[PDB]
Amino acid sequence: LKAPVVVLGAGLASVSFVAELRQAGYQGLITVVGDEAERPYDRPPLSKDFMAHGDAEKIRLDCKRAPEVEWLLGVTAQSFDPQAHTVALSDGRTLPYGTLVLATGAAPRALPTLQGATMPVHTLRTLEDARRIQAGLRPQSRLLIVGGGVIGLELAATARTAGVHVSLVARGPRLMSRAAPATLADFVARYHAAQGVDLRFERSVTGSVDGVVLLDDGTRIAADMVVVGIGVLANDALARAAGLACDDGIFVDAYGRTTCPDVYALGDVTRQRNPLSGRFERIETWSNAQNQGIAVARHLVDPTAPGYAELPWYWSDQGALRIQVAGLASGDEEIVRGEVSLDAPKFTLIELQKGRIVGATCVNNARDFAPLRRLLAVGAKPDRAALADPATDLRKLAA
Amino acid sequence: LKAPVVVLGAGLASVSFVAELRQAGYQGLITVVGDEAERPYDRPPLSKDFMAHGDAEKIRLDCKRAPEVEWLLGVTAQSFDPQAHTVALSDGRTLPYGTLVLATGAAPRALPTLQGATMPVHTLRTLEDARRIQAGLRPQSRLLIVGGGVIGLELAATARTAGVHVSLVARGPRLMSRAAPATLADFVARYHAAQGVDLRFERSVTGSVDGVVLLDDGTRIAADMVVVGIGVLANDALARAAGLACDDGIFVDAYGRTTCPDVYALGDVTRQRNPLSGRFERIETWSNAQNQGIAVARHLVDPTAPGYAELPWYWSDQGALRIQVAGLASGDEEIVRGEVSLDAPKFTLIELQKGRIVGATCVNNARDFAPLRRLLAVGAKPDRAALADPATDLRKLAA
Ligand SMILES: Cc1cc2nc3c(=O)[nH]c(=O)nc-3n(C[C@H](O)[C@H](O)[C@H](O)COP(=O)(O)OP(=O)(O)OC[C@H]3O[C@@H](n4cnc5c(N)ncnc54)[C@H](O)[C@@H]3O)c2cc1C
Ligand SMILES: Cc1cc2nc3c(=O)[nH]c(=O)nc-3n(C[C@H](O)[C@H](O)[C@H](O)COP(=O)(O)OP(=O)(O)OC[C@H]3O[C@@H](n4cnc5c(N)ncnc54)[C@H](O)[C@@H]3O)c2cc1C
Repeated sequence: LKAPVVVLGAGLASVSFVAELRQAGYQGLITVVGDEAERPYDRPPLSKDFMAHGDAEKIRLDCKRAPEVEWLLGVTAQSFDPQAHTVALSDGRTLPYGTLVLATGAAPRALPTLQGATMPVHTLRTLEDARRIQAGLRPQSRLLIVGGGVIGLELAATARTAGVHVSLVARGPRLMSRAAPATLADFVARYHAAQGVDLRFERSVTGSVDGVVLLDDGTRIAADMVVVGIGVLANDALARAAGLACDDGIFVDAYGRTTCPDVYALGDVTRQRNPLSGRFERIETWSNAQNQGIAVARHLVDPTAPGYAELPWYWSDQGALRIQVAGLASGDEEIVRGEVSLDAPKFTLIELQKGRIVGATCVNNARDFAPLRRLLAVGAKPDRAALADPATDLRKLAA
Repeated sequence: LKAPVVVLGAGLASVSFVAELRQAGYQGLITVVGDEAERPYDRPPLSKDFMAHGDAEKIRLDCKRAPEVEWLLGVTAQSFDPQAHTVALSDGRTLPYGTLVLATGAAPRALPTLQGATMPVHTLRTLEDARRIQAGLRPQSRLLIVGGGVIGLELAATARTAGVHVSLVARGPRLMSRAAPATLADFVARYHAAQGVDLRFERSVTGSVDGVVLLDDGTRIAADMVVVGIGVLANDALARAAGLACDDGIFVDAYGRTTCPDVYALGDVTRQRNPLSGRFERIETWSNAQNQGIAVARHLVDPTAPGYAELPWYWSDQGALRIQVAGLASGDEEIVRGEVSLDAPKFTLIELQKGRIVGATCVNNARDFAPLRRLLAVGAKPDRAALADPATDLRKLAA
């Protein structure tokens, strides 16, 4: 940890990192470069309460635990010179660094077939996106969502609640194909269909003509607006130009180190080891952004601290469904606690592999999620009869 | 480049690296730790001329361009401490380093279903392997090869030439599924079948009982020996224990840097960027081992030198077929020069993507391979009619 510290990106990973540096005792310079001209803010409400109620001051991140930080907002880092230890800024200035931290996140993938579209086509990543989408969302408007991931599904629910007609097109046979058990994905499709969402599976957008979208089955969908939610690409251009190892994401170890000396990376921009699968993955969760940022900062200030070691997990609020998912989506067995029903959904899934818990899902059952994450952390092998038995208290079992 | 240099592994990548360091002007200490008790040697003849003629002194690597290097042969590096800058050796000694280079290659994957086998089951990676296989290869013996990659196919040809009966089982629908155009793979299967190889596609080994192997179709194959050739796994255990980013291979950039300061890696043990596909891959070719080793050494001694930048290519000698393959296995078009026939095989394949050459194959046509690799290097977009026209001289076109 050499002063001064420069962080590129001012999202959740960056804020969490700089707050931890200060909390851990580092008092040297910290400068954060953020290309969006916005007080740092959290993204999950953009698909939900913000989309619905429109108050950005309710979604700002608290920078109080990060005192004495200069935030250069509305400024883009254009390049860095890892030999000179400098960063070049879009406003003409240069910053020196002892330690450089890349926390530039990821940007939505565009749909090549809609490139020359002449109807409103947005992605949903920023406050500016959400404001723009919000302003086109009249009741009885027709919204088409492309992609079956959680963001599109979160927006789908918010739109329906407002009285918007929603169609959703996904190229695969199921929703949430990334990091969700099949049982959950099937149920989530059932729920949204019952709420009026017109689901089209195994279809792709082939193009569009004057307010209508075309599909690979040769059919059409007309809509007042398309929101594309087909995943994101790491914002790793600076790393790539400077010679760091990247592949849709900057490779880092558990200390956040890149292959370039004195340059670290964290958050959505990184490809990192998933301790459960043992494979490198770009882990794009809110918990990762915060916890990896904290872990990397902690180890920078105190090198005796361990590397980042958390197992991955996320939540997704989709209307009446409060979904929580931890670990791997499947193993050699799934245990289902409770009934899987649209009549007051509440259930828990437990994925095991050779008797060890490797994943868990709670739907409207937050009480069980915390003890399951603890059991998951230690690779617990509880009695599967007890795990199934609804009499069993998961909290107590977690001892 | 801080002295002293320690290299772990004494295979082709290591030898090529240390020879380049010396050639480039570095005169400080170099110590190489090699777990095999063998004068450093080249592996390709093990499936061919060595298997057939048995003279290991014809396959030693020339260490002459690497003067003043201490080679610790028959010694295993057990761990390294990247803070202390030391390596712990199996013989009880410790080596200090300024710069550590991991060139530990890869080891054959074992077949879990043959774990408790009670018939001879070998892999083919080392001189010791080849000697052992050689000694069980009587004419009219029955050899079963598991896996359809090039090493097994090279051995298949060598065995047939000696009068051994050969069966080969591959779990997929084709041979050489890794980095070979389908047209080549189909032809290679045709050739080996015509030479007497009993090919079984889309079958897996489920186990074995008293001299007989069992398959997932419920059938049996009896053999005097099984040689397993189902791919390799990076020897990255030391890197993993020391906290480097690894995933069946140590991630490096074009300078050979790992995520750990003063530790580099090269050769079969690395996952690196393929400039043609733009993705990270473990590139397990002879040309990579030598050329990546040379590039990393060159840049260590002279930091103004460029990073490793070669496009991947390999050859495979399979009996009457002298196969050479460069670049990607497919694009949006394949041009075929010459006829694809078992009657004196000679042909060239050219893979293009948006008019640019992205890959090439020559079978018994080495004359065309060198100009194709040059065209491939610069992303040439030659007239496809000329590329097809056999009147065309590829060498001259390469201007
Ligand atoms: C609509 C929406 C809904 C979500 N809901 C959920 C959810 O239900 N659950 C969940 O787990 N997660 C959800 N997420 C939240 C999410 O996971 C976090 O926002 C994210 O993981 C934070 O990662 P980050 O800080 O690394 O990246 P980012 O938030 O993307 O921050 C990176 C910042 O760096 C900026 N930047 C990039 N390049 C440069 C440069 N050269 N110079 C300066 N600045 C640059 C970027 O523009 C960006 O502002 C949702 C996200 C969105 C968009
Ligand atoms: C049978 C066979 C046929 C082949 N034919 C072809 C071919 O037709 N074309 C082609 O392109 N390639 C072929 N290859 C050749 C090949 O590609 C090269 O051998 C390989 O790519 C060299 O890479 P390397 O130097 O990085 O690794 P290696 O050759 O594996 O060298 C690594 C060495 O490090 C040692 N080591 C590992 N861990 C430790 C430790 N902790 N301490 C000390 N030492 C350690 C290993 O045991 C090994 O000796 C063939 C290989 C084989 C085995």
